[PDB]
Amino acid sequence: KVFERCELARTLKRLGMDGYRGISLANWMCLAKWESGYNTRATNYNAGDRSTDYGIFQINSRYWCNDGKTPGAVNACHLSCSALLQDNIADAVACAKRVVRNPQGIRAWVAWRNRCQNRDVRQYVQGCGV
Ligand code: NA
Repeated sequence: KVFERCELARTLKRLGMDGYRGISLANWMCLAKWESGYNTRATNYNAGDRSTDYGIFQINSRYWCNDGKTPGAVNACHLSCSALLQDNIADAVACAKRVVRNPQGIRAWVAWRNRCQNRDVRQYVQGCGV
């Protein structure tokens, strides 16, 4: 499913993301936007380390979910990577929350640093009723 901007903003708000570990909803929106264009079925294979990024937040199989094909990988979110390809993003949100409960927080995603950090992210939630 490819979410419409405001549709997604309310979806994430209902899932408890607004301000989770100090991260505003607009930051999460900016993240999903740059990671997958709000597409829950987005995948990216990394030939170098044989891992794959899954879903709306492009969560990596080396550490966060199990796909059975990433050498020596772990499953910190205790989910099949398939759960990160569902139209319903509840599991993806639970996993993204797990990801930010680590040392770097939202900085865990390089894309956030490149296109969201120290930039205007309010635009992502404007007019969404959140
Ligand atoms: Na894994």
